[PDB]
Amino acid sequence: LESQYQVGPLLGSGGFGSVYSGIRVSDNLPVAIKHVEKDRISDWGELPNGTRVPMEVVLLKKVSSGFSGVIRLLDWFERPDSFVLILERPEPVQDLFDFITERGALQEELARSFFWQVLEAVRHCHNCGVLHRDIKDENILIDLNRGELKLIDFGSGALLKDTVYTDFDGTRVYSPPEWIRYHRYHGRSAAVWSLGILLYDMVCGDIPFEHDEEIIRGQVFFRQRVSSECQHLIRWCLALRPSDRPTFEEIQNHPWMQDVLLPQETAEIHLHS
Ligand SMILES: Cc1cncc(-c2cc3c(cn2)cnn3-c2cccc([C@H]3CNCCC3(F)F)n2)n1
Repeated sequence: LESQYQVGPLLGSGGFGSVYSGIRVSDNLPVAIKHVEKDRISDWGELPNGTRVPMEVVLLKKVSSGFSGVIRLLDWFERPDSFVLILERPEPVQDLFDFITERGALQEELARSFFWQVLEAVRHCHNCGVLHRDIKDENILIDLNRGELKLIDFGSGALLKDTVYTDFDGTRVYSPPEWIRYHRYHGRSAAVWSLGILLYDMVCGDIPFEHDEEIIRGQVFFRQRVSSECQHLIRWCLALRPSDRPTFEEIQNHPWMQDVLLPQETAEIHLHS
């Protein structure tokens, strides 16, 4: 590992572990190098050859093919007390949290492009049998040259199933009222809730709910000027009853979602500066 990759600066660390910038030696390919302590892994999976491995590795492999809406796993290594994941790294890049912090509330044309791409990426995960469980601005990277968005951090994820989940380790302020109240949720409708939070954050520059009681009440106040169509879509995603939330098809067919820009157009108009 140490002879295959040159490690650069720490990009970030937290509950997910530590993530470093790196370069693949043979290639000069930019990579990210993620370390997770074994004692901090609660979800374990099995490789097709029967090897004990973090579920995150299983989810990443299921998701890591041609589609570039998800940051792909390139390699992985086991150490005595940790696992090391080698992930693709776009350059230049900025996560959506930082982007919104710097720019404030996004213009709706830009939010539409970004949200659409996140939907396509989440649909890809679900099609591969993977539930992300921590969709949020911090877990989305923007390839600033290509205008392409990429999902990161499958450390909180799960195999997608059609029955109830009773565990959750994603971000609480993005979690749905059914989780808060009953400690149970279904995968897709919980994902749509978090998408509603994400969309609100894009067009308002902050999340709509801070405390559990706000989530449970589910009343959405807009603190910035937001179009009626966008407001409608957000309020639909944030329906209290999960079965009242839109399907992915319904979100993408929503009037607010029509005429999305291509990623390169998005970059040329909004990112190149
Ligand atoms: C938080 C987290 C957890 N698990 C994996 C990754 C992760 C980050 C990545 C890449 C792959 N995985 C590739 N690039 N990259 C990256 C590059 C620049 C900045 C960031 C930020 C992502 N949000 C958290 C802070 C950060 F790491 F600087 N990530 N991040």
